[PDB]
Amino acid sequence: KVFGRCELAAAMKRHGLDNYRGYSLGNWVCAAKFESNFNTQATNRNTDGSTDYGILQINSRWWCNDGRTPGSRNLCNIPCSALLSSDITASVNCAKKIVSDGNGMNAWVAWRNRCKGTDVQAWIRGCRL
Ligand SMILES: [Cl-]
Ligand SMILES: [Cl-]
Ligand code: NA
Repeated sequence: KVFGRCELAAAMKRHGLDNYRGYSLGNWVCAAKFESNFNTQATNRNTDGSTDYGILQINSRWWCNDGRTPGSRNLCNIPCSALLSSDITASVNCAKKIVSDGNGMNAWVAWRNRCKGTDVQAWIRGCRL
């Protein structure tokens, strides 16, 4: 499923991401935009053979199991395919674990390079939340 901007914002808010660990909702929407273009089915292969999955491009080296990233951890204890569902619950619950691990949203390269230090509230402007 390809989310609309306000649709996703509303779904992330209902799943508790607004101000989770201090990150306002605009940060999460901005990250999703640049990681996956709001597409829950996005996948991208990394140089090290791991793969990024879903709307927040969660990495199989650490966070989910795709059966083909040897020596990888499965810290969200889910199959990576669960992160491609139109229901964002699994991606959101896993993202909560990622952002709490110490580095905050710097774990998402696109957030660091394209959202951090920008007017991220613009991403939820005009949405009925
Ligand atoms: Cl915001
Ligand atoms: Cl980037
Ligand atoms: Na959903």
